[PDB]
Order: sequence, then C-alpha cells, then structure tokens
Amino acid sequence: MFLPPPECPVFEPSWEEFADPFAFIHKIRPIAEQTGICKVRPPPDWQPPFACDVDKLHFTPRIQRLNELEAQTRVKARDYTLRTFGEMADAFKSDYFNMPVHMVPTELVEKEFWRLVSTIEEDVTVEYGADIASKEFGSGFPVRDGIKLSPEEEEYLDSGWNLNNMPVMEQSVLAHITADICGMKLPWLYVGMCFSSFCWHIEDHWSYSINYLHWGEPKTWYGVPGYAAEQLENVMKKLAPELFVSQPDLLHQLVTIMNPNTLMTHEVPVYRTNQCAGEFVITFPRAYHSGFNQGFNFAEAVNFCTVDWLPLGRQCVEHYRLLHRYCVFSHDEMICKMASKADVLDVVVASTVQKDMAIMIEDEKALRETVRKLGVIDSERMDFELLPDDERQCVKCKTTCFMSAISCSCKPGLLVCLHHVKELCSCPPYKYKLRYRYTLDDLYPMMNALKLRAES
Ligand SMILES: CC(C)c1c(-c2cnn(CCNC(=O)CCl)c2)[nH]c2c(C#N)cnn2c1=O
Ligand SMILES: [Mn+2]
Ligand SMILES: [Mn+2]
Ligand SMILES: [Zn+2]
Repeated sequence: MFLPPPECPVFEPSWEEFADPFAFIHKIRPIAEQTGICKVRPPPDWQPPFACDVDKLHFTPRIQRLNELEAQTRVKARDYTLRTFGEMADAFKSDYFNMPVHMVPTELVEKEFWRLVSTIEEDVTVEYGADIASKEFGSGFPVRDGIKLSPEEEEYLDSGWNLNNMPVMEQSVLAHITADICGMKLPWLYVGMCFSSFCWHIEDHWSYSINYLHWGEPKTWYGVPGYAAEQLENVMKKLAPELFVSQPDLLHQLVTIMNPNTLMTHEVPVYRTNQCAGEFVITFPRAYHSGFNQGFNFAEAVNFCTVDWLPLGRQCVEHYRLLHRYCVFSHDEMICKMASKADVLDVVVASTVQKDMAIMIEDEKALRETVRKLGVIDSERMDFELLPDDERQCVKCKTTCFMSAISCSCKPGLLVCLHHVKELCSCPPYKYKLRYRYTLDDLYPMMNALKLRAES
C-alpha cells in the first residue's frame, strides 16, 4: 500500500506576474523553498507551438530496470523514431493494464509503480530518451535557424520561459561562465514512457532547475525541500549504503529509486505533483527530487542560478571538497569573471557578487597566511583558467583550483588546494610553490568596481 505525499504548491500567475520569470521565481521562493518543488501553470494564452514530425525525430534509447534501492548512474547504438518509440510506449502501457492508455488513473499508475519497484519477482524494464539537443533531435521550443518560422513561433523566440534562453539570460550567473559545460548549462530533452523513472537527486552545484512538459501524459514528481537534504541523505545511507562508496567520476555517482513513504516514515518532508502538458515544475537549490512518467511524453529541462543562489553555490563547493567530489566548474572563477565584467553587470547582480567576493577574499587571505606559516615561500602567478579542468584538480579533494594551489618540484604536474598542502609530496616546504591567479592587491579593486557598479 502507498500513501501519496501531500501536494506541492501550484502557482497560476497572471500575465503581469508571469512575464519576467526571475521576478516571479523570487516572489514564490518563500513558499516554494519550503516544499522543494512547485508547479507553475502559465496564463491560459501562453501556449508555445509543438510542431514536430514524429517520423523524422530520431534518438538513441536507454534501458532502465525498475528495482527500489538498486543502483543506477547518471546518463552520458540502437534507434527509435519518435513515432516508433511512441508506438512501443503506448502498446506497453495498454498491454500492461489491458486498458486504453488514458483511462488508467494517475493514482493507480502511481500505486502500481511503487508496487512493481518493490517486488523482486517483477522484472520490468522500460526505455526512455535523455540527451541535450542535437541536429537529429532539437529543442521543443522555437530557436533561430537559417527554416522560416510562423509568427506564432516568432512570438516565443525571446520568451524568458523558452528554456533555450536560459543558458544566455543575464540573471543566470551560469550564463557568464565561459567554460563549455554543455551537460550542465544546456537544456535536456526527456522522452518518457510509462514507469520510466528519474532517481532521487539534486542538481550539480545545487542549482535550480525548471522543467516544461511539451506534450503527452503527465510526469509524476516527488520533492524534498533543500533544508531537509541531509536528513534525506542520512535515511538513504542507512537503507542503501552501497550507493555511498566513493566514486571515481562525476559520471559514476550512484542514485536510486526510493518510496517517498519510506522517507516520510523517517520524518523527511516530501511533496508530490502530477505535471501535465503545458505546465512547469521548478526545483529549488538542493531540493531532492525523483519521479516517473505516466506514459508517452516529451519534456525539456534546464539548470539555472539566480543571485539568490550565489552563497549556496559557495557552500556547495565547500561540501564537494569535504566529500572529495569533482566540481563541474570553479565557483571562484565564475565570481572573478563577473567582477571583470562589472561595468556591464546588472546592478543587483553586482551587489550580490560583491558580497560573495568579499567572503572569497577574506577566506583566501587566511589560507595564504596558513600556507606561508607552513614554510611555502616561493610563489608565481598562474592563469588557472587556461588549464583543462583535470589538470587543475586537488590531488586530495578533487576540487577545481582557481584562486590558488600548491605545486612541489618533487611531484611535477600535481596540485593541491590550500586546505591540502600536507597531501602533495614529502619534500621540505621550501620546495613548494604557491601558484595564485591574483594578488590580494589585484583583488580589492576588482571588488571595488563591483561596489561602484552596485551603488550607482
Ligand atoms: C525517465 C527520464 C526520461 C527522465 C529523467 C532521467 C535522467 N536519467 N534517468 C535515468 C536514471 N538516472 C537518473 O535519474 C539520474 Cl539522477 C532518467 N530525468 C528527469 C527529470 C529530472 N531531474 C525530470 N524528468 N525526467 C525524466 O523524465
Ligand atoms: Mn522490481
Ligand atoms: Mn533534476
Ligand atoms: Zn584539496
């Protein structure tokens, strides 16, 4: 038996409220960050086109077994068209229930999902699509291409809710990152079938995410507020300890399906929703979420980072260091990139970046004093941003270095961050070298330029 979590908040903004997505998200944040996820129904005449030929859209399916607490990975031959995938998917669901696909109630599919995942006798496997846009299978929103668009497609080209606009919109600081981090910054396309499932996870760097269901049967979500993130992790550590073995790569972290009733039993707040076609789901920083598809559908989702998020992004990279997990990008490098563009930044952005930069500079001053007292005397400026990420990771904690690192002539090519000076080599301290991107004297005017831009 299954007891459905309480429903998450649903917002129905008017057009005035809906027009600017970042202003609207900021307004709902007090309510929505208490539930981790929320649903947004756009005003009734915001309806972007869905004009695809299912016979020309191709993608490589992925296979999924459905066993509660079984380890699965994040995704990185075979081929379906959207038509043949849809036909396989609909026949699977109608054969599974011996009913037409739409008369299966969502409550029932939900019940049956949690039954089949917990029964070891059942060996159900399903297939799904998950990838970024490609020439073989593009975004569900209109994009610019030199094909003629209808005036209705043109209406939605520059919408803030056209998710293709997210990796380039001013108020997502992720847009400032020059590094090509395609897996994180670009929209993902999700082609679902009944019971295809996304395991419990938070987004990289604790970013927000936003998900739009273009068409098809609904997507069922479970969400946990960011404040209960460690509570949830402790519950999963106890019940599925195999998922917490230290992982060699970011593409090797383990995730799993877990009944939300199990989390509720252990006092973790969980909320649910059925996302229907034309609706958005927003996940907030560090809000765990999982779910499954009710049947054949097509969704598009993207990460983003508001100024709200900057302190949490710093807190996240700290937490990655404690865990020895790889970063997707350097947070400090992104801060300094924005500082170098201060004259062009939005004034509220400049004020918030400035506050994060002050913490960064004080933390960095203290760390350099600590390593100097360990006998590291030699030093040389180094343009960390020119190194491929895997050439500038701390040997100990895997963090991506940018502000500074320690090298040692006895272990050429290796780096540690300033927390792990004692982990690099066994040579005497005068053979170590501090490699730094900026002097403290470079840094204070960078921050000052942000204060000027903000105070205007
Ligand atoms: C079932 C698919 C189409 C799907 C996925 C998804 C990605 N990867 N896998 C395989 C299992 N691994 C993990 O879930 C890694 Cl954490 C599923 N993610 C998501 C999200 C999210 N956020 C929302 N809708 N949505 C989907 O409908
Ligand atoms: Mn099973
Ligand atoms: Mn997600
Ligand atoms: Zn380190």
